[PDB]
Amino acid sequence: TATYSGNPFVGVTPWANAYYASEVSSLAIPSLTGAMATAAAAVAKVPSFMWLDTLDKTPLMEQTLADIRTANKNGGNYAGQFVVYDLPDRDCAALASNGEYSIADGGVAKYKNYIDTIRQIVVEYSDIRTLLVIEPDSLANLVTNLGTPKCANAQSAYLECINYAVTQLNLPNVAMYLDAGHAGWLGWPANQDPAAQLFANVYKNASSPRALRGLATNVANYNGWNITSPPSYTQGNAVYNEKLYIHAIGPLLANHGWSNAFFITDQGRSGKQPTGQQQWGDWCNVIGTGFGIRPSANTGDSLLDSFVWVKPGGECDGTSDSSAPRFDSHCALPDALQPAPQAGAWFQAYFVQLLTNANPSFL
Ligand SMILES: CO[C@@H]1O[C@H](CO)[C@@H](O[C@@H]2O[C@H](CO)[C@@H](S[C@@H]3O[C@H](CO)[C@@H](O[C@@H]4O[C@H](CO)[C@@H](O)[C@H](O)[C@H]4O)[C@H](O)[C@H]3O)[C@H](O)[C@H]2O)[C@H](O)[C@H]1O
Ligand SMILES: *[C@@H]1O[C@H](CO)[C@@H](O)[C@H](O)[C@H]1NC(C)=O
Ligand SMILES: *[C@@H]1O[C@H](CO)[C@@H](O)[C@H](O)[C@H]1NC(C)=O
Ligand SMILES: *[C@H]1O[C@H](CO)[C@@H](O)[C@H](O)[C@@H]1O
Ligand SMILES: *[C@H]1O[C@H](CO)[C@@H](O)[C@H](O)[C@@H]1O
Ligand SMILES: *[C@H]1O[C@H](CO)[C@@H](O)[C@H](O)[C@@H]1O
Ligand SMILES: *[C@H]1O[C@H](CO)[C@@H](O)[C@H](O)[C@@H]1O
Ligand SMILES: *[C@H]1O[C@H](CO)[C@@H](O)[C@H](O)[C@@H]1O
Ligand SMILES: *[C@H]1O[C@H](CO)[C@@H](O)[C@H](O)[C@@H]1O
Ligand SMILES: *[C@H]1O[C@H](CO)[C@@H](O)[C@H](O)[C@@H]1O
Repeated sequence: TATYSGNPFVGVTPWANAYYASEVSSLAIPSLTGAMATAAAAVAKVPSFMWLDTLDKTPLMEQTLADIRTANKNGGNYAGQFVVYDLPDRDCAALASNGEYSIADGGVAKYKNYIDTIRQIVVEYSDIRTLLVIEPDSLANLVTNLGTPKCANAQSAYLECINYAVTQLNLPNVAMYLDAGHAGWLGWPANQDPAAQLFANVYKNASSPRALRGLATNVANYNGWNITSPPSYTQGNAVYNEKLYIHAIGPLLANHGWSNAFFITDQGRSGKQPTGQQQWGDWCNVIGTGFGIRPSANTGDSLLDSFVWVKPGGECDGTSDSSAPRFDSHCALPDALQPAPQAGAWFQAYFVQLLTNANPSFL
């Protein structure tokens, strides 16, 4: 069993999965040449999280873990990185949810079934340290979007499902980080305490799971970790980067019963600041972005366990095709790169944008 004490990112090396590497090497590289083609090959070596966005994706988790075990037998000392993302009525505030399960149709029961598959894999592979991000774009909606019917009506289901997940996946080789939106979402002073209270309640309600290390921020977003100047779109919010956000909500977590909570922040698309966002709330395939700070535990900051790449750069946020199912108007805005494919599908021009504007640079 891959047990640990303190920062779960220390003493191991994040595994760069074959799934993403295949996308870059087979979907991106054949389209590139020279310096760009060579720089792209390097991107595939940067470890990023594998999303378990459907039940059909679970066999891929075992395969990935099987690969890691093989590597670790040869002294690899690698850790798996996955995202649990299949809540019923998922993305309640989104103008189009791609979730396969729905509350009305036995969604909660199907979610628990999904979690059971995952626990058995983790139990089977207890020898591998597994780092997980728990349900992005879920609890954050319950803080600011209860005005939206779907979100208000998904509350109990979200909390029950999240509870089942954190308790069932509370194992010695596991480290879970609950998604907590980002500075532009829950960072605003007015949302700080309410948000901190909800996360603290999830922790305590789950019997303070030892495997629940803390929270994940900026997942699939573009905020800078420590930028020194407030971009125009953050006007009014003193908390304009992720460092300020975790340092503001951290003590509040402690005030509400959850002490020793740490964080991980996505920087996979935070390399260029300011971004091309015309409005902070614009989240779909944002123009003017690049790969950011590389995954590492050497954060020079007490509260941040590690810089991570959760949302895999190159995989689309949503389609700009207005006739397509699940079309979200946010993906057709002037600050969104178009034309864009279905969410999760490979978006070549975006990968190229990210690679071109990368910092640290790959070229
Ligand atoms: C003004 O504040 C804003 O508030 C709104 C809430 O009303 C926030 O909007 C939300 O932003 C979220 C990101 O910050 C996105 S998440 C979005 O959808 C999913 C979940 O991350 C991602 O797609 C999935 O990607 C996986 C990996 O590529 C795939 O495996 C999977 O198949 C895909 O579905 C996508 O990349 C994300 O962009 C919410 O959708 C949105 O409502 C806003 O952030 C605040 O600023
Ligand atoms: C606590 O866990 C139970 C599990 O049945 C769940 O239904 C409930 O919503 C949770 N409460 C909170 C505040 O998370
Ligand atoms: C922000 O963090 C990165 C990585 O830790 C570091 O290289 C950079 O110097 C930091 N910038 C500031 C202003 O602290
Ligand atoms: C599990 O056990 C190992 C033994 O090496 C420890 O190093 C780890 O901290 C955890 O307690
Ligand atoms: C994980 O693996 C890397 C090699 O890529 C090491 O440098 C690190 O110390 C850890 O063993
Ligand atoms: C490797 O895997 C990626 C992701 O599924 C594919 O897009 C590619 O065609 C290859 O099978
Ligand atoms: C996909 O495959 C190519 C060629 O083998 C690599 O260069 C890249 O790093 C990724 O693994
Ligand atoms: C990307 O996928 C292709 C098949 O579509 C492979 O041939 C290649 O090695 C990489 O895995
Ligand atoms: C890689 O990107 C090129 C565009 O430069 C495409 O033509 C190709 O089909 C692949 O998507
Ligand atoms: C990038 O550079 C590599 C060698 O470093 C080449 O093999 C490739 O063709 C591209 O020019």
